[PDB]
Amino acid sequence: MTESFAQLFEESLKEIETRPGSIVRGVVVAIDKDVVLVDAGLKSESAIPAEQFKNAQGELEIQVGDEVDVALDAVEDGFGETLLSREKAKRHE
RNA sequence: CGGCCGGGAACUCAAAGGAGACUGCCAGUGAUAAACUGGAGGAAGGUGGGGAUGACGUCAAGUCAUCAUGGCCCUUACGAC
Ligand SMILES: [Mg+2]
Ligand SMILES: [Mg+2]
Ligand SMILES: [Mg+2]
Ligand SMILES: [Mg+2]
Ligand SMILES: [Mg+2]
Repeated sequence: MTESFAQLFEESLKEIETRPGSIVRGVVVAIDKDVVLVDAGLKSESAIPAEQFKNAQGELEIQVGDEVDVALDAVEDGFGETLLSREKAKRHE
């Protein structure tokens, strides 16, 4: 039963959403003082700067393993990076 | 009325050996950086101040009168009193 990658990939493509600007969920893989690694699972676990996750008091409410929601800008950048933005989701909200 | 004189190892000082200051800490900037700026502490803060220390080479630079030395010249003389 060599399940064809064609139909498996079709299943995957209907499983997710790929368009610029789309608000998509993600898993926060790691948190650092500088950037936060998030994963929407497209081509690369992206990294978003820290201030995008800070409140008026400059607090990183977000923790590791939390499911956050960021706006995908481009699925790729020429540098092998998915580009995600939290501030865009903030504007949407 | 003078450390002067008993006296004391407190203090200056005399040298000898050590401690200390390294962006070490904090904040911001910065390119997830090197570094920079500011602040605290500190006697001292960013090489703390100063000195000694002069790479490969250039100027056929200077010195045959410090010295040494290749050559050339004088030897009753350019030597010596
Ligand atoms: Mg200072
Ligand atoms: Mg030196
Ligand atoms: Mg000459
Ligand atoms: Mg000269
Ligand atoms: Mg001359």
